[PDB]
Amino acid sequence: FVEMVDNLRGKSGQGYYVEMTVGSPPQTLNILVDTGSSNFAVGAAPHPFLHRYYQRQLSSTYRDLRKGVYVPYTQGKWEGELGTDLVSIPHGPNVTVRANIAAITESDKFFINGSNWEGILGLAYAEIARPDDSLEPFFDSLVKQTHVPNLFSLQLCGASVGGSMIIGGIDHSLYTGSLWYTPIRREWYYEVIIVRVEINGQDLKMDCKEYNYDKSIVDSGTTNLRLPKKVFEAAVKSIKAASSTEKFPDGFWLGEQLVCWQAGTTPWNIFPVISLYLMGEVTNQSFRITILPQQYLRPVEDVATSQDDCYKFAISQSSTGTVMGAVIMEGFYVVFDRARKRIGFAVSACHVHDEFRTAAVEGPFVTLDMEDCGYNIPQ
Ligand SMILES: C[C@@]1(c2cccc(NC(=O)c3ccc(Br)cn3)c2)COCC(N)=N1
Repeated sequence: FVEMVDNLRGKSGQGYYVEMTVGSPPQTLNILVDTGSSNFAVGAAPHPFLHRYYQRQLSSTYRDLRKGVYVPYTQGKWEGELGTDLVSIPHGPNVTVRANIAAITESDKFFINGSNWEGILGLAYAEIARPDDSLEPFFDSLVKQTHVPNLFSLQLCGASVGGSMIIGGIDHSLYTGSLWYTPIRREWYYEVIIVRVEINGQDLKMDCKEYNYDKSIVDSGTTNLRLPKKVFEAAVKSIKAASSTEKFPDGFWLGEQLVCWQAGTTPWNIFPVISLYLMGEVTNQSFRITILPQQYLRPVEDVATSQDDCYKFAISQSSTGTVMGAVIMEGFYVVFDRARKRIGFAVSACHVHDEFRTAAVEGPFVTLDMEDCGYNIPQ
């Protein structure tokens, strides 16, 4: 695994990517690591924001599947053609596999200027693959063709950013303390269950099904912690109360505006810690992961504003359920244990902390109320 350490790069707020090769002879591309989708999709035609792209005419091993694919997102969309080809991860496991590839021929608001990635590696399950669940995702092909163990782990390290994707195992050098596991509720997204939320120690006191309306997922391809409307409004109220010694524009709380302080003077202590309690592997047991403001107040690098440190509020409202994005994942080592249908969390070797508070993963906690917190009926 040591050879896989530090194999992720990126720019803050732009996405963590890993180097891959496609085709024969191999064409190198940087690929966004995305646990919230299930297609391997790469730019395959020129684009102003792309420095390079997949040139299929140069790959003898490309096979056309003679099928188009159209993928709209809330923001942005792309269109392309399906095929298969040989794929490798130079700083991953030492194998080459044949995998499905969506060649992106047209796109809108998909590629990001200066992000330095040219495609996306969807690491979730076939159920949410496009055009449908018959298109085998990359990691499924990897496991079937190489018998590398059916799990991977992600260590995303915040501020240029970096990290590690360990394919096929767990690297103990990347975390401290204990690994705590929460069950994968359903294999489509990496869906999990949140059973309690506290902000600076104070329970939001909602029916726990609200936390998972209509699902909660772990998503390396989303920046923010995204929360259902009801939970979001409660969270903002609590954070506002905690930080009330300073008043910020409403635009800040909507993520429409930055807040800035003179470089080095950010008042971290007036912002509360957020604790997310995740369902444990035993009935009505849970553990919590705790989030510092250094995680949910994201610095926006800009030379023009650099007399100051300026931040975006990286918690936002969702109508599609909770998303535990990078602001949650950064500073933790997150194990996607597909074989045992569970997600593990531990404190990352590259964790967030000032001299007063430290991000944590800890437990066990017990709850009397026997209610299932899943928004849908369990199976
Ligand atoms: C396919 C989809 C998608 C499409 C295009 C770009 C992205 N991600 C990013 O640009 C990005 C930026 C910063 C950080 Br930290 C993580 N990711 C994600 C749709 O949105 C949800 C999802 N998980 N994947």
